[PDB]
Amino acid sequence: QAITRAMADQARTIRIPVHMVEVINKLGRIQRELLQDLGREPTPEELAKEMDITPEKVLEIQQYAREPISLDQTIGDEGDSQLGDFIE
DNA sequence: TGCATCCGTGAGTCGGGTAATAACGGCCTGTACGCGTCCGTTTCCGGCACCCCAAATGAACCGTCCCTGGCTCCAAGGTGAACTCTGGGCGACGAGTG
Repeated sequence: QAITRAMADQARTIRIPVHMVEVINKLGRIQRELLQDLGREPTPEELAKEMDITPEKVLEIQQYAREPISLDQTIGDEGDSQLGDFIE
């Protein structure tokens, strides 16, 4: 319990409440299970049916689950400049 | 007292973005939102106290901008001649014509 709560609290750069972290992980787990079962990636409608929640909420959770990227990571093929040099 | 062992220095210029795992009830509340009722506001129909206001309704009105009277006082129209081309008619004479 302590490890999972701390993971949900401090895992991501943008804090996500545990109530949303739990559903994010559940959606991902059963999505991978459905992909394994079917042989093809489950569709958003199928994922919504499995969640017993609306596809709009499924898509909102999916876009919420995204994580930020480093502004200082090398963007070129070699090491020449960072992503922070390409943002206005 | 060297000696290897890091240890840290430095080494040129104008295609983009890629991912895990067991986690799951159950209860509290905090702020935003929704429901029902109630009341000051303001917004619009109507009336005289009258405030009158006015183009529209009666004059003159008289100077001026229209008529009539007639009187002229002059230049256009009508009247001659003769005359100087303008022209018609006429006579003379010949050399190609018969």
